[PDB]
Amino acid sequence: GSHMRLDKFIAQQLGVSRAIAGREIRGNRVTVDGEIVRNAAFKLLPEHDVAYDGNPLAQQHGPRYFMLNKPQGYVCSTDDPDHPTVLYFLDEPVAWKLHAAGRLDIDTTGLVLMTDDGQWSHRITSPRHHCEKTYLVTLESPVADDTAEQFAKGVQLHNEKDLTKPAVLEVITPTQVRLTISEGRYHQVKRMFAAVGNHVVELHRERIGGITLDADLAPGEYRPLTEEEIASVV
Ligand SMILES: O=c1ccn([C@@H]2O[C@H](COP(=O)(O)O)[C@@H](O)[C@H]2O)c(=O)[nH]1
Repeated sequence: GSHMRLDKFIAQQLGVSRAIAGREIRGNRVTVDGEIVRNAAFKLLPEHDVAYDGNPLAQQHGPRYFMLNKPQGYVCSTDDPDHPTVLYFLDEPVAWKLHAAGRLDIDTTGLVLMTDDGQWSHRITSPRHHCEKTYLVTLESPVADDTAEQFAKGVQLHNEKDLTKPAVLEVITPTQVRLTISEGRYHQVKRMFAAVGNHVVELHRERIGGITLDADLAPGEYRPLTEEEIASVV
């Protein structure tokens, strides 16, 4: 249903104040659907076609953010053509414009922030940026008692130069543990338990920075992000 005041739009598009945008409007210099609009409060709907001094001001759709609970057997990109993308779950216009701010492997489930906001996304995904992801990891063999520390100090991924930046591991059950990592390498958790001689059976992402997965968002389900959620991300 997204829409906005015509002035607020001319404002954003021109890099001027809404107060001045309003002015330019009464100056008979703003057009909608090929007609002169002198009202600053005009309700600008997507199907409209705005123009400034004859020049068409491309309607840059507002940005969207969504919380998804990724189910198994689906991927977060089209890089692979053997599995359907998680887009099969987003009933939204031009959904294809959305990208996962942090992809989840085909059989990993949990919080996946679908967004078409490049700036926002990058700040969450940059390899240089400290962002905390917290997973619920199910293990083949009871977590080794000395694993805990090993993760805090750090482990060396098989054939990797550096060490995994300190991670805190909590023990829910002998074989189920919650893991928090501020990094984001490729298949990092799986390989981490690899180094310490264990195997990841299941893997669920609960948190990304300041956004946590709702307790009642069934896998496959999603929902727009809350104003606070956007601003708080990390
Ligand atoms: O510590 C981590 C973080 C992520 N992943 C998994 O690795 C993936 C990233 O690779 P890709 O989804 O871009 O192919 C995440 O999707 C998730 O399933 C892990 O095994 N360990």
